[PDB]
Amino acid sequence: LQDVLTEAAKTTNGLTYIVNSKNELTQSYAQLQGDAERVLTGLRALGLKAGDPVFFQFSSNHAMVTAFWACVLGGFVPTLVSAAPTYREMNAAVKKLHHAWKLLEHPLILTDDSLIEEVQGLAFLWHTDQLRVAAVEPMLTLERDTAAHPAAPDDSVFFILTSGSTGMPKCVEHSHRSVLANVKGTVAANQFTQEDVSLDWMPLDHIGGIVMFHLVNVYTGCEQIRARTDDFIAQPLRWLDWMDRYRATKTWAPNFAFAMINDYEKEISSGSWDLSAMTCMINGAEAVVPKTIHR
Repeated sequence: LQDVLTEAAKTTNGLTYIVNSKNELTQSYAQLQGDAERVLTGLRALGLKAGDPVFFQFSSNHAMVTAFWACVLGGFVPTLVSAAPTYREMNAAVKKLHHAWKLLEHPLILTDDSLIEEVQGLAFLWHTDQLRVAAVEPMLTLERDTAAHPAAPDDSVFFILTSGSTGMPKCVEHSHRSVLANVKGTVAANQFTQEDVSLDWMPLDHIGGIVMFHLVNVYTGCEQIRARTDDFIAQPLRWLDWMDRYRATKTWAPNFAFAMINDYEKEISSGSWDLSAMTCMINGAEAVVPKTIHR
């Protein structure tokens, strides 16, 4: 993966983070490798060694992206799981979290400034004192670190769990080659290029968040656009506002997102957008319904 970041930084395309209808945030691939090495100074400080599992709980697309690569450099193994709606009380979610937190040898948890106050509550709820959390945001004010640990092609790259599991959650090991094995075949079947603009709001803890989309954008040097999943579900006609403000060519969303759009038939037929930009719209097969598509 270290080779894909250094190669991506060699273009002036990068990452674009959406805050509202009129706000934006730019992170060039070069800004990323540089910002990633500032976090790596903080990560090594807390006492991380190569190959150590790491636990991710994020809401800000920016901080999570920087942390994912900051761990690729240092040679760490991050764990990709969705954030809990609430940590105040035990529930179905916080239960799966205790299982994972204990299954992965009680690792460190990596959060933003927003969730740290809420996540630290797990110390009292889980009655364990061997839990600790870290804020990514204040680590971008540190020193860099070019000393990147040597990678292997079959070393484990990240952990991703079956959040959509009725039973106890299961953990998945992925290797640098097993991941890149797909991102290369994918770019082939679909014919992707540095030109495409990739709009994505699905969370990163899902397989489509990293492998199928993010990593394919850094591997081919696309311009990237990331928006919060909350902002979309709160009003799905923001999906059109984004594909027009960025003239995007590539986006994806499971079928449940398509149906959500049709319900705004009143708005669609009164106030037009421009969507010729689009050329590649992918969706989850687990819920295929031609009924709503042709509509």
